[PDB]
Amino acid sequence: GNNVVVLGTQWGDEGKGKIVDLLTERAKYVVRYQGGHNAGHTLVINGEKTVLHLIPSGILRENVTSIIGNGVVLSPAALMKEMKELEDRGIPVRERLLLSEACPLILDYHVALDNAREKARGAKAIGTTGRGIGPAYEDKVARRGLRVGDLFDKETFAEKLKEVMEYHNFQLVNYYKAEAVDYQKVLDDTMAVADILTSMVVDVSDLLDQARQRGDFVMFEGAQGTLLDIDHGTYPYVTSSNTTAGGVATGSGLGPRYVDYVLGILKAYSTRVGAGPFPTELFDETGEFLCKQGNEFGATTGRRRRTGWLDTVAVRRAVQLNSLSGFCLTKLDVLDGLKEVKLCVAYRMPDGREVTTTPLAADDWKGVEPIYETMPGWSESTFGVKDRSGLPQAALNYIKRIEELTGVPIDIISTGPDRTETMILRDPFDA
Amino acid sequence: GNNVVVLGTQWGDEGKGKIVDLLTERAKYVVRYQGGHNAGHTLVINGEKTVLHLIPSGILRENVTSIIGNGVVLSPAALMKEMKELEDRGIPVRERLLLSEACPLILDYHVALDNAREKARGAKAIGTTGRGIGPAYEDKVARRGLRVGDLFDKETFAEKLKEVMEYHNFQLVNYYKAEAVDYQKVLDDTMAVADILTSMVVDVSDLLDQARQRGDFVMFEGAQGTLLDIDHGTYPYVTSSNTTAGGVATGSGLGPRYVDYVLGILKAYSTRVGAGPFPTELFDETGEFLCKQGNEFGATTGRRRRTGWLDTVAVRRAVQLNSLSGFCLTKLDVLDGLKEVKLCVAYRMPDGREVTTTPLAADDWKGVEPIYETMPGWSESTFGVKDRSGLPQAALNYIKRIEELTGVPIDIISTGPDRTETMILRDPFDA
Ligand SMILES: Nc1nc2c(ncn2[C@@H]2O[C@H](COP(=O)(O)OP(=O)(O)O)[C@@H](O)[C@H]2O)c(=O)[nH]1
Ligand SMILES: Nc1nc2c(ncn2[C@@H]2O[C@H](COP(=O)(O)OP(=O)(O)O)[C@@H](O)[C@H]2O)c(=O)[nH]1
Ligand SMILES: O=P(O)(O)OC[C@H]1O[C@@H](n2cnc3c(SP(=O)(O)O)[nH+]cnc32)[C@H](O)[C@@H]1O
Ligand SMILES: O=P(O)(O)OC[C@H]1O[C@@H](n2cnc3c(SP(=O)(O)O)[nH+]cnc32)[C@H](O)[C@@H]1O
Ligand SMILES: O=CN(O)CC(=O)O
Ligand SMILES: O=CN(O)CC(=O)O
Ligand SMILES: [Mg+2]
Ligand SMILES: [Mg+2]
Repeated sequence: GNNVVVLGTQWGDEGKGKIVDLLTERAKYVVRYQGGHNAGHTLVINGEKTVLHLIPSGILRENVTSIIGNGVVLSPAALMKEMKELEDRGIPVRERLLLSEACPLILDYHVALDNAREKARGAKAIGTTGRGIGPAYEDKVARRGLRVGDLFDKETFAEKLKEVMEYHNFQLVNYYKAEAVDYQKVLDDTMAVADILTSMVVDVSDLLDQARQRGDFVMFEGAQGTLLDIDHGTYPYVTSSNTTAGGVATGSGLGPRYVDYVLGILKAYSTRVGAGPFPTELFDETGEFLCKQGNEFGATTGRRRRTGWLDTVAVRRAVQLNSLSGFCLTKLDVLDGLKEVKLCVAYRMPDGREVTTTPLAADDWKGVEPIYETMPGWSESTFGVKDRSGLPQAALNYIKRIEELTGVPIDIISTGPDRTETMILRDPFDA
Repeated sequence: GNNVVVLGTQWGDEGKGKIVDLLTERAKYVVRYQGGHNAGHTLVINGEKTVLHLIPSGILRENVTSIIGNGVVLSPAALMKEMKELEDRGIPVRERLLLSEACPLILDYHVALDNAREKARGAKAIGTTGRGIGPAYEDKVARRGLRVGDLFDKETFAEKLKEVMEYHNFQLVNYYKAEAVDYQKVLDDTMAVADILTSMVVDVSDLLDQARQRGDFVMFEGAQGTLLDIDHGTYPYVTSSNTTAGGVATGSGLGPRYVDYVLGILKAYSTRVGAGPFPTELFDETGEFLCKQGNEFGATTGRRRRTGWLDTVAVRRAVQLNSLSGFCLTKLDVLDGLKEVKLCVAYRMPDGREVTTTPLAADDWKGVEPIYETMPGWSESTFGVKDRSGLPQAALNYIKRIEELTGVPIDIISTGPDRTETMILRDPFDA
């Protein structure tokens, strides 16, 4: 299809960035529809490595236009930081980045609150990235946040600015008894760049509508994973955005009947960063491997990630909320050399019931345990293999199993970090 | 199609309730995906009148199952209130209402904050309905709200309850210097009904998924209108939810590729309740008519509604975000007896530019003016007319004009409040 969507089918870090860059060979626009600079994506091309956080994975192709939709919570500081360090690598970011004047702004106070809150909860911290994404979003729904559009008028703006920090300060000090953020500084830094931001501004909803009257290729790029959806995720250990497929229409402005193909990224094993429910979590040696070998460390916080076995019940969930058309299996290579592999196929509830449908909220996952299925692994290696043919029988056997259990095809197999080290059995666009 | 969606294409009150009830003759489930008991719907059947607010318009047919999705912000008080007064009219609400354990709860403190905030803003009040929808939503995105699922465990719950009111109280008193809500009371009332609420609980995302493997008919029922979308609406004068078509997938759990037909309700003239931008607003006599004749008064607040001419530029917007498959024109009859009608066809900007695309934020609509087009009306009357044939040439002429200007068909024409007083040129289901 024409409107393709890429998103994490799990707890994020399945491999989205990679895929979005490999697929943009043939697309015209790439749209980020939610999240902030909490997303941590890693693209590798001939060894050269790039980790974007707020800027879309399409920034390096000069045929694609990267748009930052209204779903995203834009931090003026982060953009600048990112933009500059890329322009220094020969990438003309400004010649190709556009954004929504409706994006809410993340400013220091958000960070202050985000971090102050985490402390308030102590024994129950969510383990957020500390980027102030939560508060940035709250203010949005509380109808008091500042958007990209309000940087235009600067007199009008400082009044507003003065109004929200006042209230935020009041709580920062009196309530958490933390330090206050100075209005004068926040005001300056923002003002320092208002014009740069304001020049990238575009009417996204409408352009995307244009793109379509033409059948232009548009790739939607997800942030975080499915079990982090604020509504459908393991609340309260989630992100503040609808990371699931509906986030696209709300976050970009494109009508829902225009989503043509939704591809879900699947990591082959499981990771979770931050706190929260995780049934198939590996605390033993096998954990250490998957983590060692799969170089599992946060892409934004450098925090080590929890690893565990692939959970087929959670994934059956994401197929469902997401109306996935197809999967893209990543990191199979990270499994070479194990004696055998295992996958969660059903859940044993705290009262004895064997279920195949996930709970849906932190506390309700509390006592559940995984009923795995055991498979012979492979000592042969698969890293860098570019064709179904080079993959050993135990692998293909593992691959078709997943399809069986989910009923969803495996269109792309990923065997390493470099763009080129992939295997496309079916391209989402011409499907 | 099988999954039909009904939503307001304007600022709400276009007529959704009616239509949802008329259409549910042939559907199995009806899902509410956002909003609260701020929505005010009015269904009339053989004169008998019913105004639902939180409970779906499908409550009166005994072949439909009404589901309250996770998008909705459920007030235990409102449900009870509503449920009881309907059961008294012979409708077995409990035999047919189901809901999501993921719905966040609206409790007195929300109302307190909502109303305290409105006061804080004074000269700039949003004119919300005072139902505490905003705060109920904030807490949700702030990851501290209480959901239907947490009423299950009652020990666990009171801790949590104790935790959020503490903080909310702190601001209520210290900050706004308003009165504090008593934890003991809130706790009791909720506890009074936890079991009733908890018995209606269902796994919505999954059932809807079942409904579909079968091709069951499912009607999605919108709340508020399109220019109230928190992202895409005239911020900050909007509701806190994505009232636009993406609200469906995020609010119910159904995958976006399953939306088959999106029908938009169109009122024939314009109303807005609450404060905010409104270009074609009629302050003159013609305003009084449309308001008098069209019995324009809030369905939830009894507040008089602003009326003005139909705005084709705003509507061209909703076609776009909504990927509307078709329209349902309501209240044409309310136009009988005018010398001539007019419709906004383009916007004249504050700097002289004639545009046909809406601004998108309160302040940015500030100076714009409507470039209307003028049409002969009709002295003949259309109220209660059940067939295209009975509609006079000036009407049909008005009708085809709208289609021209929007490029979207007019599938249902509504000529009055009673269910039966409609004209279906194309049923959304078998389309
Ligand atoms: N070994 C291996 N690493 C991969 C593969 N695909 C991607 N990666 C790399 O693994 C990491 C996935 O983490 P991350 O970039 O945070 O994913 P994101 O959440 O989608 O942005 C990055 O190193 C990728 O370049 C693969 O198939 N094999
Ligand atoms: N005269 C007239 N009134 C109508 C028509 N369709 C609906 N109504 C009535 O007009 C009102 C629309 O307001 P409301 O119920 O708040 O709409 P909602 O926002 O969709 O729930 C209610 O009286 C309806 O029963 C129509 O075609 N003609
Ligand atoms: O509120 P935030 O800062 O988003 O964090 C809340 C939770 O979101 C989780 N979180 C946020 N972003 C991510 C990503 S980024 P990417 O998948 O887009 O590359 N990955 C994993 N956890 C995340 C975080 O670990 C914490 O558990
Ligand atoms: O935060 P709320 O209470 O929703 O109100 C904010 C704005 O939402 C507007 N508002 C909320 N609900 C409605 C409806 S209800 P229905 O269309 O679902 O029947 N109609 C009109 N304005 C509304 C309200 O008038 C105020 O302008
Ligand atoms: O790639 C995303 N990261 O895991 C986020 C983080 O490390 O905080
Ligand atoms: O029908 C909905 N109403 O207009 C809401 C209200 O009156 O507040
Ligand atoms: Mg990542
Ligand atoms: Mg109404």
